[PDB]
Amino acid sequence: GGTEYKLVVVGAGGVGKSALTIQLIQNHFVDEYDPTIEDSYRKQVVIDGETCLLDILDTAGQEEYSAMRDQYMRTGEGFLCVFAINNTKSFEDIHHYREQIKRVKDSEDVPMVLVGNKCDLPSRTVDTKQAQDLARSYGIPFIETSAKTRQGVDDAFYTLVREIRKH
Ligand SMILES: Nc1nc2c(ncn2[C@@H]2O[C@H](COP(=O)(O)OP(=O)(O)NP(=O)(O)O)[C@@H](O)[C@H]2O)c(=O)[nH]1
Ligand code: NA
Repeated sequence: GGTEYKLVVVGAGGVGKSALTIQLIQNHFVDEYDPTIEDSYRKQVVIDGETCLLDILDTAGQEEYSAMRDQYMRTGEGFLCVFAINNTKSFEDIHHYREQIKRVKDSEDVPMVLVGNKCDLPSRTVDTKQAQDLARSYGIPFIETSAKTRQGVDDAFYTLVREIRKH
């Protein structure tokens, strides 16, 4: 079959995991999203001239520690770790998501991208420099996004695929 990349989107409640997923897949911004038991979506894209299938797995609605969250992390080949640039707590939580991924994968070297979403909103509390320093510590890219204005959305997911392809 065509090459498929299972990309898992993680982050604190309300950061925009689902809006990012739906913007990528459907090309629409949602004002609200109700997670279900399984929220995954597939779409063909071309990245660096190579066609592939993205299967996006959204962890929205999963509890912080649960069998289904672990199953999603076991299945994922790459991870978007999302915070919101107007919510400091969601940025402080990033280390937690990275630790959970490293635990489930039993590895320090897992394809990941740090995503700072909601860059369109006025009340920024996290600087790009802060996010870049965290990303540098983890050895991963940082991408700023807005699911609303569409800034950076493709870049975040496509960068994650590039990270998977480098391993
Ligand atoms: N202005 C703005 N609002 C956004 C952005 N991304 C998401 N939102 C809004 O933020 C709220 C939460 O988004 P949602 O995608 O449900 O976040 P989530 O991380 O999946 N939440 P949960 O894990 O609680 O289900 C929604 O009202 C959505 O419209 C963005 O980039 N900009
Ligand atoms: Na899109």
